[PDB]
Amino acid sequence: APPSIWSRIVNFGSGWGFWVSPSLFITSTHVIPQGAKEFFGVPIKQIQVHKSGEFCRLRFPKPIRTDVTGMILEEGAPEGTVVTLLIKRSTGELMPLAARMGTHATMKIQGATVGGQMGMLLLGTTPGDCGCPYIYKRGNDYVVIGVHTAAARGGNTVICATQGS
Ligand SMILES: CCOC(=O)CC[C@H](C[C@@H]1CCNC1=O)NC(=O)[C@@H](CC(=O)[C@@H](NC(=O)c1cc(C)on1)C(C)C)Cc1ccc(F)cc1
Repeated sequence: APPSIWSRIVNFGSGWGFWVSPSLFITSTHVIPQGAKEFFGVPIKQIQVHKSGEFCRLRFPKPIRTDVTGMILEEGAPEGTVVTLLIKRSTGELMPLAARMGTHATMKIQGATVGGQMGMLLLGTTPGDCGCPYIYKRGNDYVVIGVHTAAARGGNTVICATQGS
């Protein structure tokens, strides 16, 4: 993926988050810090936080990342679409993993219900990777489809948290 997209991925709590636009920031519910009084200098009360299972969306009252453009955000990718899971590691190493996305579904993961899309990695995902984006290109427009939330032990299945309607 291009550098402009990688720069949108920043460390966030126990995982990562993705600047969809200067004002919109998506991450995993499992990683958002629950005791924080602010994110990126903005008092938490001024941030509009939305939550759809494991998809956590933060709308900021003013542009924060003015250097980025507004990307397309969609609920998953068409079934069979090969996407790239942009994993950043704590070291700073970039570890783009290719995945073929599959069934959209409401899934039960460890008792909890998760809205998202199953994928298959095509050297895998690890505990610190949640919140990293699933990205693919459609023509000339890059598209983010969700954020990493889970991966099935004993197989290549990974779970991409998506946002509902
Ligand atoms: C906040 C502290 O924990 C973390 O590090 C959070 C991020 C890690 C990243 C995983 C960590 C490893 N490889 C990865 O990519 N995620 C999880 O652990 C998730 C659970 C799994 O990955 C499990 N997968 C499934 O249950 C699962 C079921 C199906 C189907 O697919 N995966 C186990 C492999 C750990 C946490 C979770 C629990 C309930 C939910 F509603 C939704 C999510």
